[PDB]
Amino acid sequence: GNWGDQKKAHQARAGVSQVLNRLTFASTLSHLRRLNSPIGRDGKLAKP
DNA sequence: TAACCGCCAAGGGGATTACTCCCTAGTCTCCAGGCACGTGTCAGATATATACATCGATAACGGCCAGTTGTGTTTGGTGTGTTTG
Repeated sequence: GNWGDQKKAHQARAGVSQVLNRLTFASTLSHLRRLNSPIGRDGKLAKP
């Protein structure tokens, strides 16, 4: 899932590729059609 | 008493003869034997060749070591300013 080179993996993004959650058809669909913002996790701001 | 000598006798058979048969020494030819080669075969010796074995060298294979987003504070120095000596 590290969208970058192996040597500098930590410098690249994380979670870009995830394991498809095959727990129930609805979950599969939701997963295949999901988004994710690059903003840092748990940011103090609340506009985004 | 019979070996020997003497007179007597018949005729056997040894030597010779004319003549005849066919024998055998001899010749050219050509077989049987025998000792020499000729081709062939088996056995052996010398030689070339393939194969397995010991030993030596390279070097493939094993394995090690080497380098290859944000908030809230502090401190510490520079420039300006005022007063002092």
